[PDB]
Amino acid sequence: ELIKENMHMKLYMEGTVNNHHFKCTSEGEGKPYEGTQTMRIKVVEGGPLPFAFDILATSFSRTFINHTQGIPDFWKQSFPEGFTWERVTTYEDGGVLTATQDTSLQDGCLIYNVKIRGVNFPSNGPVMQKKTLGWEAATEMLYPADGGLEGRGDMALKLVGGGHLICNLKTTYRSKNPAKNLKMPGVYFVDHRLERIKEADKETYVEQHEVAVARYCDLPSKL
Repeated sequence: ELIKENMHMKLYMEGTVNNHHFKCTSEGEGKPYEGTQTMRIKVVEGGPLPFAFDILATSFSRTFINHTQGIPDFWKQSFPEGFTWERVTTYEDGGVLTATQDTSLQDGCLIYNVKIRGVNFPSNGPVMQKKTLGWEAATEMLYPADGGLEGRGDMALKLVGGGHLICNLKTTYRSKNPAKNLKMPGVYFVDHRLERIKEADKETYVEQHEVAVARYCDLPSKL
């Protein structure tokens, strides 16, 4: 198909966090139908970054979600034309990271272009102090709205010394491919496990893995 059992990806990212401008690039592969992917990321401008790379983790891939139980795949269906997402992640200690993403498909490779802005991360907080240790697993809730698809869910950031810092993610997915052509779903969920596999040179190079599965709630129902 357009989306094969193996796919490669390329990414370009520019952003500014607390006044600090940077750029990243990356390349990866995955198995979109098994819901796995790996990305290898390099900071190419503004490095070393004065903030925890972890806050950028979710901005580097919706085509690699394994859809079970017959749930329509909002993302795989949007090709050839692809899709976009817009997100705001709000941290419980004041930090706000907004990101915009275009996903395209050209010459068989998925291309990601990302623009990011973070503001008000507190100076003595663990993001700017670089006292984080990656993300816990998480569940996302998805539902249709105003001609696109909305996601919601909290994530938990692990800290040095133990403990967690929580953020809430609000995401709008919009297909560039005309609505009538995609067969939407109702409410469903996607479980994610995003793990850092390697880093080098104070997070100038980072390798990430994600596995992701879309499913319904399996709990019995009285209705």
